[PDB]
Order: sequence, then structure tokens, then C-alpha cells
Amino acid sequence: GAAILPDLGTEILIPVCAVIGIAFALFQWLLVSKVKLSAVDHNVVVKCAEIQNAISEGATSFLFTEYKYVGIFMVAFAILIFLFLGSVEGFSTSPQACSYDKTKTCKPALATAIFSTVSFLLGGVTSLVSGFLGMKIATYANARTTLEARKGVGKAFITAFRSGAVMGFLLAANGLLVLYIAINLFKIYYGDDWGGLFHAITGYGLGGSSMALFGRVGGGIYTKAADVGADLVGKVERNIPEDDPRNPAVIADNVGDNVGDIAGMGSDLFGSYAESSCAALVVASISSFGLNHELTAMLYPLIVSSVGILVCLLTTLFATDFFEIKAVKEIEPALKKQLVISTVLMTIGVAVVSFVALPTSFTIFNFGVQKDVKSWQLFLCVAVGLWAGLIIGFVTEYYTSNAYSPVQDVADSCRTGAATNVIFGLALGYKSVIIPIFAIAISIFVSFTFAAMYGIAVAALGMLSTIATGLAIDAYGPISDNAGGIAEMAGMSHRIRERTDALDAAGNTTAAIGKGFAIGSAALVSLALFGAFVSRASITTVDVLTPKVFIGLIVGAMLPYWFSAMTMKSVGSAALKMVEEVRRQFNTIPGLMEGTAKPDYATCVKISTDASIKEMIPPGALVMLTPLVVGILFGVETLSGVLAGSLVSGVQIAISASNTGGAWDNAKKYIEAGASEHARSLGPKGSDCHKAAVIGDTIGDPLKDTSGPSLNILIKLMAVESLVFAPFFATHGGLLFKIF
Amino acid sequence: GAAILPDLGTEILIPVCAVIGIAFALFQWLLVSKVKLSAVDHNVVVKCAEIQNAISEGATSFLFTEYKYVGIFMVAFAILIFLFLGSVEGFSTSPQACSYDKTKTCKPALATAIFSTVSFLLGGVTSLVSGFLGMKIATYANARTTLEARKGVGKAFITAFRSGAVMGFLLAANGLLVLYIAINLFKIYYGDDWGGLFHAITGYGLGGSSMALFGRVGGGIYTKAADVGADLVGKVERNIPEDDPRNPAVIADNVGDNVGDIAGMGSDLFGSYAESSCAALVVASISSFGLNHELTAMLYPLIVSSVGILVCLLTTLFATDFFEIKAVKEIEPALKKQLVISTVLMTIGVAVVSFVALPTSFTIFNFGVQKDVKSWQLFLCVAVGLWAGLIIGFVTEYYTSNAYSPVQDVADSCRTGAATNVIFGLALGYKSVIIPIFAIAISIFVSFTFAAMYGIAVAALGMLSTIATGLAIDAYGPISDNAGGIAEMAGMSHRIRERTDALDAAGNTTAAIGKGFAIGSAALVSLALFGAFVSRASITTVDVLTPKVFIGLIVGAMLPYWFSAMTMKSVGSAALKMVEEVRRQFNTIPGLMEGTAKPDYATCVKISTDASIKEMIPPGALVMLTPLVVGILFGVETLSGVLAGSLVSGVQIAISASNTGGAWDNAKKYIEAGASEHARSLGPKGSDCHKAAVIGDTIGDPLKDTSGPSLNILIKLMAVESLVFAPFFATHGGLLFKIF
Ligand SMILES: [K+]
Ligand SMILES: [K+]
Ligand SMILES: [Mg+2]
Ligand SMILES: [Mg+2]
Ligand SMILES: [Mg+2]
Ligand SMILES: [Mg+2]
Ligand SMILES: [Mg+2]
Ligand SMILES: [Mg+2]
Ligand SMILES: [Mg+2]
Ligand SMILES: [Mg+2]
Ligand SMILES: [Mg+2]
Ligand SMILES: [Mg+2]
Repeated sequence: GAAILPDLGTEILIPVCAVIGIAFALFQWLLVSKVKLSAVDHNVVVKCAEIQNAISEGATSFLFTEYKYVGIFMVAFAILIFLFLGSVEGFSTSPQACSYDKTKTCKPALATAIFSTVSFLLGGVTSLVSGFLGMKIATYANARTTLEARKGVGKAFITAFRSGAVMGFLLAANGLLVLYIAINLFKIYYGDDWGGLFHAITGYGLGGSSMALFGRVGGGIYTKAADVGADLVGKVERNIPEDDPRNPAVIADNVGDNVGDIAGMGSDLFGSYAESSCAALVVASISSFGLNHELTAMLYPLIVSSVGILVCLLTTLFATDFFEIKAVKEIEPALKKQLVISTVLMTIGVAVVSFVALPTSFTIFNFGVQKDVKSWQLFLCVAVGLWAGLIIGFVTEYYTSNAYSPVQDVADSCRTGAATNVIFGLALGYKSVIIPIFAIAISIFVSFTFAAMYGIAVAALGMLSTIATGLAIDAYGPISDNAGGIAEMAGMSHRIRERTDALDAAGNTTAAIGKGFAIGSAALVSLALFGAFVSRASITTVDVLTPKVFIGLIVGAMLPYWFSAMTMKSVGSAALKMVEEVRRQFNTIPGLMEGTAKPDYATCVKISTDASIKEMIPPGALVMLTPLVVGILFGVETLSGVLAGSLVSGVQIAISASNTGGAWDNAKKYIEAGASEHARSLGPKGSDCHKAAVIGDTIGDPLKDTSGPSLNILIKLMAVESLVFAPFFATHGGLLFKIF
Repeated sequence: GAAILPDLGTEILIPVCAVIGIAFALFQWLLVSKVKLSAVDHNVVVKCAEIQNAISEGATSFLFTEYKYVGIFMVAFAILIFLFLGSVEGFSTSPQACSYDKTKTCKPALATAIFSTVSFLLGGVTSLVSGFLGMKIATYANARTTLEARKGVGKAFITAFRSGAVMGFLLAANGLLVLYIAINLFKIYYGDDWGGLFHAITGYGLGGSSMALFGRVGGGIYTKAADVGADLVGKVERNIPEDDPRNPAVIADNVGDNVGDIAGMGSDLFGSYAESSCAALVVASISSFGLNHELTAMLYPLIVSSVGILVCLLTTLFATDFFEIKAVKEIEPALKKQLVISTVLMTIGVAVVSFVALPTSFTIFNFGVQKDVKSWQLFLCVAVGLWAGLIIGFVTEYYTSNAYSPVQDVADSCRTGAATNVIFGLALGYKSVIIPIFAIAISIFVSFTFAAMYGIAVAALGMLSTIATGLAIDAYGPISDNAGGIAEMAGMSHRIRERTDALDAAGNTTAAIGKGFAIGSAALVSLALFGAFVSRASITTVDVLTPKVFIGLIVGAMLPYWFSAMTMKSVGSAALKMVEEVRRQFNTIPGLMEGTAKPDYATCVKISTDASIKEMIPPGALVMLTPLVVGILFGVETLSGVLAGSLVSGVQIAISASNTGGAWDNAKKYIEAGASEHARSLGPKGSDCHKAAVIGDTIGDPLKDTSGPSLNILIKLMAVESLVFAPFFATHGGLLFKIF
């Protein structure tokens, strides 16, 4: 029948939790504000503050530029959405039989065409705010982390983690709240037509991820162009420290961290959150929950997320208060414990939520038939995703942390030069896919078996139920990155850089981990969305052994490579420019190498601004146009193949790129830190071994920061896009087969 | 209906063409014998023949070693083939109703369990002979190519190309003759049970690809460990010319070209040919050709191959007689003319064959139903694969020859160091997959529609119809590669090496093209076998949106990466050892760097001998065990997913790795040749640009020569293997689902 938790209870619980998540984030921002500094040893607090201003000014500046374009694109694309969805019923205004129940009347397809546009814009905008907010907190916390490092690793860790949590909590609560608001607003018009309500609502994730795609690639190109240029000429050529203020590309590099690893990453994960929620909602909308108009159960995913916010708050308190770091070897397990604790607490949280928000029996729509599902089967659906996530974290840590043998061997291979470094690095990344894929496959199998597409979507959301914490441990990294950047630029003592280098190395692992969650959840949500698309397209069977499906499958499997070709080439080209620029300034500015002359930072900022803004367009277009072109020309069966193929194929390359990139970075950190006999025998900085690592790191740069992480967006974006345009491809698509 | 050409004529025609092909091969060998030399400036000729002997001894010594292990394994696996297939009908000896026509009676399954073992071993042995005969001609032709280079490139080119033709006509004609024999031999037992006959014949391809997986991987690891070692210490560290007899790894390296790029590749393409024929045969055996016992049409594939030889013979004359070569500008065009001419003639050829060897109307088995097909549609099926082959060749040249921009930009990117070289090279390879996939997709759509799994399989044969030429142009490369290594080692003039370097460069592009054909044809044949596998396993539908298929799909898609992880790491490790070794000799043996002392070659041969024999086992096991493990534990649905997944995923990485690898190679050559202002700008040899390219080149070594090309075996092997064991899996597999 109904659940223990009455509807009005749900309607209160959700926004209350969002409000708690927001209040908690503000509180943390407030605590961080205790670290004082101003640009008006005293000299060192003044240099930190000016550098921080430079970075802040650059990051805010680029985003406004980027968002202007993306914002325009968004508005264009929303028009396409209205037009195409609107034409499905020739823009009629009349009601129609509910496609999920012929006996009832549903709102016109036109309404949905309109509201899908509204949720799209909503998601687009929210995705922009997610990246902008993360950027504001990161550019605020970076120099404060630097100053706090004067007292030790532990203190700096706290200010970087707290701030990472500012972003995590803000993003989760705001994404939750907006969606919650959107649903309640849409419902006023839809009333009893919940299928229409929730089918319109899915624009929200389409919005989120479209904007994310450009945010990730734009930011991604911007940052790696600087990073490669700065590192190659500075470290490999001119034998100076990494973020040396003599290096004209350092400002661009550090801004790059906020603009890619933060803003782009933030948008990326918002889209993950939005899509997973949306995919669970559409399926439930025509399951027993939606048909019987049972609000609490319908909003199950949002209740899961609300509780995630609370669990993550708790988990946060452990790292922030109940515990203290005194030694560097403690940083990574601190971070790892955030995942362990949250996963355990959330397992209990989901149990409770599954107990009180689900009737013990219900039906889940399953390709035209109401499948009987029990609430303990559902618990296992979200729990299996949540646990697959954790497994993925552990495996990814094992492959990217310099505490373990894979990366150490990679560093060790530097002893025979760059070529062996790269071979080992590539080999490592390839190897690293094995277990996450099994974890994903297991997740699919359990969740698919128990509750079809709905179960799979709820597994995705389970993997993202602790998104607040996931984001915190991840956002922690770029802030720690800037901290050391600012330390070197501020001429602070070697003790500070060693501390930031410890934080930053842990950040590399944490980043690989976040990528892992992004890929894992993306594979889940995409499968669910694929299934939903299939019903909506009135496809009876996706048969791999039909010519239309199979050509789609193989072409779909190529797109991730097409996409990587473009993004790699962009970074490669922009970095080539950057290096020529950096060399020139060392070669022609008297006193630069000497330390008496100040370099031109703006020119480097300009090179990575010009390249990113321009070169984000073709890959964005590839992804976004593909479902349209394929659906219109070849049709829904073929598009089917493309969805499956880009899923199973993209996922392998996404994982191996992000991990290979991470492994190289930390293999270099291992050499730079020389905190063991092995490490030292590879040093010191400047050695042939070290420069070999730098070469690896630098090749890994676009792998793990531009193409790699955007691949998960490629996959999940094409999937909501397809679901949103499904009736339009069903009705007006497959032209090439119609004319012939 | 039946065909113009009588069964008796077909029985005569086939071996005549085979005999002709062998007659033409021996002839070319005799001409090569004209270039006389011996061991036991004429001081050169003695040194060359001394050098040639170290290599010939090395190649031979390794293959025997390698073939000892493979042969043993070949025996073990054959037992499994007998046990597992025997267990289908409890090892009964009674006849049984035909699988395809219940009204009729068919031979015992046990009989087939036996013949499948017979054809398998027949295949393994014919594979080993293919690689061995290729090594023998190559090891005989290399020094002959060196000596005739004293009279310009043109004369050195013919001895090289004639020798390439020797391997190509022996392989194409021997695989044909044995198959033909095996069929007729098998017929004696099977009589009217053609279904049983040609299902028994499929073991042939399973055998060929089985004894090729190990030869490609094993030989690919021997070479490349040597290659990376010799080049990194030689050129990058000690600044001596490539293949300098000072370098203790040069003998292994030049042996490696024969043991990997000749032997391994020879076996690879044998598998490709055997599988394509066998695949075409099995669908035909239960089509109207096999039901109505129409022999000529039944052996249509073997008839296509037969005219293939003749056509390729004619085509070869154009390079051997009808047209000569002066400018190095001409070599690449001469090689590419061989593709174009053979493709045109053979288009007419297949038209002839299709007009005389097929009834104008017939039926093709189509997933349980006889599908009406017209002989002109079959013409199109093989032609589309034939032309797809040419397209793939052209595109592969565009992305791998240093006469075009992609590779030139890659070389150019060396100006900013090894990292930009690697980033650019990686991007290029990714890029390069687009058009070939499209070609493959088009071939599939056209062939699948017309004639189902038969068309597709016949499209694979179409792409391989000119294999005699394909092998000629490809084998030519390693022969040229050795010819330059011997020149250096014999200390002939700069002008000698500069000529072979041009021949070698042509060989690089030519080896990439061979890789395209291998990958292109493998995608085609695997899909047909997959199809065949599906009927044979009594699967109604391969539905992507089922838990069993989907987990198969994503896991299958991971396999190519797991396999690449092993093979890359293998070369990485062996390469690390080889460098440590070449350095050891350079630092200890007094006056070695001078030339007053002889390096210990045997040590370097041992490091690579030890690595390859050991390290080829796991990846072989992975590919061999996967169907068995998946089919038995999870069942034929999941294995369906695995097969589809490993196909669409593995092809992307196979192409991109091969092209990247070829690209870095030719970019290095480009600099080394300095035949333009731009090339000379990056030089001279020893320069930073040249070293950065060497780094890129040695990273690409395992990419194009170990992992990359082996992947096409991974895909096609798993497909035949799955087909052969289908009844077993259908009957006794799926355990994990039965018990729970
Ligand atoms: K990081
Ligand atoms: K070659
Ligand atoms: Mg850097
Ligand atoms: Mg950074
Ligand atoms: Mg940094
Ligand atoms: Mg890092
Ligand atoms: Mg970096
Ligand atoms: Mg080499
Ligand atoms: Mg070689
Ligand atoms: Mg060579
Ligand atoms: Mg080569
Ligand atoms: Mg090589």
C-alpha cells in the first residue's frame, strides 16, 4: 500500500536535509575564514595574498568567458529541444491517452516539450553554479591552506578538507533542493500525470551534463596547456623548481586547477547526481509508485540523497575533529577512512530509508510488464552500487598511490628513461580496469535482476549517495595543489613545500578515486537510461545480431576514441605553443632566469584561454550531435547500438587514462619527495630519473585531466539526450531507411 | 539450380592454382638464389654472410624452442577438444538426427569430436609451417638485399619484394591446398553429412589462430625487448648509430624482425585466411549449397582464393618486370600499386567466379530460416570486403607514412620534447580509427543484409582475397629492415644504409597496412563466427538488455585492455633488463665502445629468449581460457555478450596502437633521413629532436609489434573457439545458473 513515512513527511524531510547540508557548508566556510590574510613574517602573508588574488582574478575571468559561450549554446540547444519534442504531435494542444494507461488522459506532448526545456535550462544553470561555487571556495581556501602549513601538515590538511567539504556539501544540497523544487513546481501543472511530470523532469540531467561537458573540456584544455608548458621548460629544460615564480606559465597552471580540476569536475559530478536521480524517477513514474501516486516512494531517490547529506556530515566530523594528523603517512588513510566510514554509515542509512519509505511490495515497470519487487531487493540494489563504489576506490588507490608497488615500479622504470616509464605507465592503466569492470558488472547483474532499469539507476545513485564526501576528498586535492604552488611563488621555506607536496600527492590519488566513481556511476546510469530509451522509442528488442543494431554498436564503440583524438590533440597543440612562449621569455627577458626580472603571466593565460574556448566546441558538438544525427538518419535501433557501444567501450579508455595519468604524477611525486631509500636513489630533483618521471607525468596530464574524465560525460550525456528525444526519433527518425 | 562450372572442374581447378602458386614461389626463390654469396671489397661479402649466419642461427634456434612449447600445448588442447566435444552425446557411437534437418540422419557427434581434433592439429601444424617457411626465406633474403643495394635502391627493392612474394605465395597456396585436401579427406567419412563435414573442418581455423596467438605474442616479445634495449642505450645514451655491432643487442634485434614481424605475422594471417574460409564453409554447409550437395558452389570461398593467387601472380609481375624503380620517391608508390592493381583485377576475378561458380538463385541459412539470395548480391558481399580492404590501406598510409602531414606534425612536435611527441602520436592513433571503422561498418551493413552470416564471412574472404600480395608487400619490410641492420654491422658505406633506410621506411607503412587488413578482416570474420556461434548454441535472440548478455558485453570489452596490460608490461620489464645489460657491457668490457672488442650477443638473445617463452603463457591462457570459462560457468548468452564486446572494443585499441606505433617509427625515420628542409631542421641524428622521436619510437615498439597486432588474434580466436565448443556449452554450460 503506502510506506511508514507519510508523504507530507517526505515533503519536509528533503528540503530540511538540503538546508542542513547548506548550513553545514557555510559553517565550514566560516571556520576557514579564521585563517586571516590581506595584500594591503609579514611580507610572506602579503605575497601569499597577492598571488591568491592573481589566481582568483584569472579563474573567475576564464569561467565568465567560458560560461558566456556555454550559456549561449545552452539557449540554442533548449530551442532544439522544444522544437523537436514539440513536433512529435505536430504541436497539438489537446490532451491524449496516457501511453502508460490507455484508460486515462495525460497532458499534451506539447506541455512536456515545454517543461523539458525548463528543466534543461534549470539543470544547465545549476551545473554552472556548481562549478562556479567550487571555484570560489577553492580560490578562497588555497592561500589559507598555504599559511596554515607553517604550523604543519595536520593543520593545512584541515583547512583544505574543510573547504573541500564546503564544495561537496553546497553542491549536493543545492542539486537536491533545486530538483525537489522543480518536481513540486512541475506537479502543479501535471497533477495526476506523473509520467509526464517525471519525463519532463529528466531535462534536468540533460541540462546538467551538457553544460558539464563543455565545463570539463574547456577547463581541461585550459589547465593542461599551462601544466605541460610550465613543467617541460621549467623542470626539464631550465632546471628550476616546479611552480617557480620565474616561470611565466605558473599563474595559468594554478588558475588551471580551479578552472578544470574544480569547476569542471564540479559540473561533471552534478550531472552524475542529476541523471541518476532523474533515471530513477522516470522509471518509478510509470511503476506502482507513480501509477498509484505514492509520493514518499516516488521520491525514494531524493530521500536516499537527503540521508546521504546527513551521513556525510557525520563522516566529515571524524576527519575534522575526532582525529588529528601528525605525520605525512597519515594523510591518505585519513582520506580513505572518509570513504570507509561514509560507506558503512550509509549502508545503515539506506537500510532505514528502505524500511520506512518503501512498502514491502510494489511493481517496477520492466519493458511493458509490471515486475513484482520487494523492498529488501531494492535495498540490495542501492547497496550494491554503494559498495561497488568503495571497492572501486580501494583498487584505484592501489593503482595510483606511491605507497604501493605498481606506481613504485613505474617510478623505478624511470631508471631506464622516459620510454620505459611510459610503457610501464600505459601497462598500469590497462591493468587497472579489470576489477572496477567486474565490480560494475556485478552491480549491474544484481540490480538488473532485482528491479530492471529502476534497480540499475538506484545502484548508480547508491554509488553516489555519499557524493558530499566524495566531492570533499576530491576537491581537497586541487586546493592542496594551489597551496604548494602559492608556497613556491611566495618564496616560502622548503618545509612548507614538502608539506604541500605531501597533501598534493594524496590529492592525486583522491582525484583518481573521484574519476573512478564518476565512471562507475556513469556506466550504471547510462545502462538504465539506455533501457528507458528503448521503451520510449517503442523498440521491441535490441537484438545485437541485426545490421542496424550492430553498426551502431561498433560505431558507438569508436566515439570515445574519436573524442580522445580531439581533446588529446588540443592539449598537445596548445602545450606546444606554451612551451615556445615559455622558452622565449627565458631566452629574451634579461634578468628572468637571474630572478631580477618579472615574467609575463598574462600571455600564458592568454594561450590557454584562446585554445580552450575554441577547442571545446568540436568535442562538445561530437557528443551532442551524435544522438541527433544517428536518431534522425539511421533511427532508434541503430542509436540503441551506439548507446551500448559507447558505454562498454568508453568505460575502458576512461579508466585506463585517468589511472595511467595518476600513476605517472605520483611516481614523479615519489621521486620528488625522496622519503625512502628507493625514492632517494632515483633522485635528486633534476636527475635523469626525475626528468623521465616528469615526461610521464606530462603525457599523463591530458590523459587524466582532459580526455579521460570527460569520457564519462560522453557516455552518460548521449544517454539522457537519447531518452529525451526518444519519441521524436521514434516518430520522425530513421530517414535513410524511410526514403530507401 | 546449380552452377556453370562442374564439380569435377572445381576439384581440379583449386589444387592447380595452389600448385601454380607454389610453382611461382619456388621460382622467385631461385632468382633470389642468383644473388650469390658465402662465408666459410669482397671482405664485405664474407662479413655479410657471417652476419646473416648469426641471425639465421638465432631465428631458427628460437622458433624451435618456441614451437616446442606451442606444439606441446597444441597437443594438450587437442585433448580438450576431443573430451569436451565427445561429451556432448555421451561419447555415443550411434548416429543421430541432423541438427539442421531432423528428417535426415547424421554422423555421430563423437565422429565430429574426432575430426575436429584432426583439423585443429592440421591447422596448428599448417600455421607453424607458415611462420617457419617465412622465417627461412627472410633469413635467406636479407643479406642478398644488402649486397644488391650497392647497385641502387631499385635492384635491392626487387630482391626484397621477390622474397616477400615468396612468403606470400607459399602461405596463400599451402593453406589453400591443405584445406582442400582436408575437406576431400573428411568427405570420405561424412559422405552426405556436409553439415558435419564442414563443422569438423572449422577446427582448422581454431588451430591456425591458436598456433598464431603464441607466435605473435612470443615472437613479438623476443623482438622489442631487443629493439627497445638496443635503441635506448645505442642511440639515446651512447650516441652510436642504430644497429652498431658494438651494441650487444643488435643480433637479437635483427633476429627479432624475423622471429616476430615475419614468423608471427605469417601465422596471424594464416589464421585470418583459415577462419574466413571455415566461417564461409559452415554457413554454406547448411545453406542450399550444403543441403543440395552442390560442390562447386559449396567451395565458392576456395574458388575465390584460387583466382586470388592467379590475380596476385599477375599483379606481382608489374613490380617485378613491367615497371622499374629509381627514386626512393617511387618505392611507397610501387608498394601501393600492388594493392591497387590486385584489387582491380580481383574485382573482375570475383565477378568471373561469381558468374561461373554460383546458381543465379539459392538460399542462405539465416538464423533458422532459408533466405533467398542472388549471385550478384554475393558478388557485392565479397567485393565490398575487397574494397574496404583498399580503403583501410589508403587511410593507414595517410596516418603512418612520413610523406603526409599527420606523421610530419608528429615529428615536428619533437621540437618541444618527447612528451609532445607522445601526446601527438597518441592522438594520431585514436584519430586514425575513424574511417576504418566506418569502412568496416559499411561492409557489415551491405554484406549482412544480402547474405547474413555467409555474406559477412565471404566479405572477410573478399578482404583477404589478395592475401598473396598483402603478405608480399608486408614481408618485404622486415627483409629490408634486416638488410639495413646487416649493412651497418658489416660497416658498408653511408650510401648503403641510406638506401635501405628508404626501403625500411616503406616497410613501416606497409606493416601498418597489413595490420589494418588483419584487423579489418578479423572484425568481419569474428562477427560471422559470432553469428554462427549463436545458431549453433541454439540461442533464440542475443538481447543486449538482458543481464546475461550485458555483463558479457562489458566484461568482453574489458578483455583487450587486460590483454594489453600483460603484453605491454612484459616488454617494459624485458626492455628494462635489456638496457641494464647493454649498459653493463658498455661499462665493463674494455674498449667495447671503441671497437677493439666483441660484445657478448648471446646474453641479449637469452634475455629476450627467456622473457618471450615465459611471458607469452598468461595472455595465451587468457584468450584460450575465456570462452571455456565463460561458456561453462555462465553459458552461451553471456559468451554472446563477451564475443560482441571484445569485438567492438578490441578493434579500437588494435587500430590506434598499430597506427600510433607506426607513426612514431616513421617520424623517427623522417628525421634520420633529412630528405627535406623540415626533416633536416629537426636533425641531425643525435639532436634533441631526434632523441625525442627515438623515445616515441621505442614506446610504439610494443604497441605496433606486440600488443596491437596480437589483439586481432584475440578477437578472431575467441570467436572460432566459441563456435567449435558451442554444442558443449549449450548442453553442459551455464553451471552457475543451473545450481543456483
Ligand atoms: K590533483
Ligand atoms: K617494419
Ligand atoms: Mg605539473
Ligand atoms: Mg594541477
Ligand atoms: Mg600543481
Ligand atoms: Mg597531481
Ligand atoms: Mg599535472
Ligand atoms: Mg627499433
Ligand atoms: Mg626491427
Ligand atoms: Mg631494424
Ligand atoms: Mg620499423
Ligand atoms: Mg622498432
